[PDB]
Amino acid sequence: GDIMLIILTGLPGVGKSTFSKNLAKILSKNNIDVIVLGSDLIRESFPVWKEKYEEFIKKSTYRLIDSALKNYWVIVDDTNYYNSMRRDLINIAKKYNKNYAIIYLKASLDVLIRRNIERGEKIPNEVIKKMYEKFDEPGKKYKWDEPFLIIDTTKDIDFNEIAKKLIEKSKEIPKFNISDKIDKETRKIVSEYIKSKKLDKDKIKEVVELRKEFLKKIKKVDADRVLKEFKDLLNSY
Amino acid sequence: MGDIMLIILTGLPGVGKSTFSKNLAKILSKNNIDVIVLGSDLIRESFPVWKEKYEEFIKKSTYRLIDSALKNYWVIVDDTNYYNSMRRDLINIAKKYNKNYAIIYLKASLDVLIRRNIERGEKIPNEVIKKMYEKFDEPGKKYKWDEPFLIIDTTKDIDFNEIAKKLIEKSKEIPKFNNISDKIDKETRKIVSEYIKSKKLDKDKIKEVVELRKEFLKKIKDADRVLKEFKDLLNSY
Repeated sequence: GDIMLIILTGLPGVGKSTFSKNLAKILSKNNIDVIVLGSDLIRESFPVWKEKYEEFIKKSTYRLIDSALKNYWVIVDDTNYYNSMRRDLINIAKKYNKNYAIIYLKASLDVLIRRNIERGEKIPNEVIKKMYEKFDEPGKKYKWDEPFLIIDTTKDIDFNEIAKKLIEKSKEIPKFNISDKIDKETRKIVSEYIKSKKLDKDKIKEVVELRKEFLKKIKKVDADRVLKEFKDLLNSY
Repeated sequence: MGDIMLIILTGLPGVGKSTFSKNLAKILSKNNIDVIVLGSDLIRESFPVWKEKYEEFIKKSTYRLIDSALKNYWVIVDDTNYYNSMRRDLINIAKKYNKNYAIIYLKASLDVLIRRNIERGEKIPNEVIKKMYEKFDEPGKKYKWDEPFLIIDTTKDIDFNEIAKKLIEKSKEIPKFNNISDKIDKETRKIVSEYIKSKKLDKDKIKEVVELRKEFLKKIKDADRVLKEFKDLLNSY
């Protein structure tokens, strides 16, 4: 065949966008029509963040991918923290019978951190640390979730060999959560609050731990009201 | 508490549409309006290279984004919108969901456009900006539906409280409502611009190519056939 979906996954700061641009270039250098899409395209088109935009950001991103994927290779440049997000993207490929490859980028928690620091700490370092401790690496649960490539971003990377490999893969016949949303959105709300209320490092820790305690209770439901309650808690606190 | 409005920008490259979009988005979201800025560049620049063949995909996708967004948010459309056919299409999306719209024409003198272009690296040859300035028809020239809500001289200061105020008044009121020639006029310019650049053409060579273009549009008055032949023409020339 000749159209393929490339799904990136890995923590913020790990180098997913830089990778996407290098990959896209080498692919295009080989006459491959490819587009890089990720949720930030849509999310950052708003002047502000608000929890309620997320639904339309999610859906718009999938709409773009779905639609792009009939004509072009697509590199998805998102965190894709949860295996259910990776499932969603895979089902897009399934729908049109396109091949896919999950490419897992990784780095030491120390590298991610300084990257964040270099980025202006728009995401709080403590959130990233929290994110890292809690990241289940892809395919530790589902066959279909297994990375085609694991790539160490603090080691040299061979985009030719990657291209060459993806292109062979493309010509093969493809073979084929509410709690995720509360986890994802409460993290985001926390981040927003922290930078908006320009919290100090002691309030930062307290708030991250507030979330922790609060999630413990919620496991032991309706996503939407759970998130509203969470904002109230943050306020009350 | 209020209603939804389509905001259509128009005006030559370098006029400031993009910086205006953010200031406007910023001030409307301070009045608690939900607003998103959408431009064709969001999709176009998601490709690693430009190809004329992507343009139908870029256009459609931008329309689908705008269309979906107008069901929940104000939209500011950040594009050139050089052709009144284009502003019509945008308007039909507002017509589709019965929303108000407001066309906002940003203007400036040639010399300023040229400086802004030079100031951004001349990613578009000055000669194309110049030709675009001579040939631009400013809106409302022919239809009532096409007249600017605001004309904005980006060379003087902008009172954004004043603009938001009238747009909010406008949103509350009750609403009242050849493509192939433009597509050919459009793509041959984009092509002409890609050639100068990629082949580092010199000054007089650039002048030649421009006159070449208008001589070609003379004669030809099927879009993809004509675009391929224009392409053959450039190369042989």
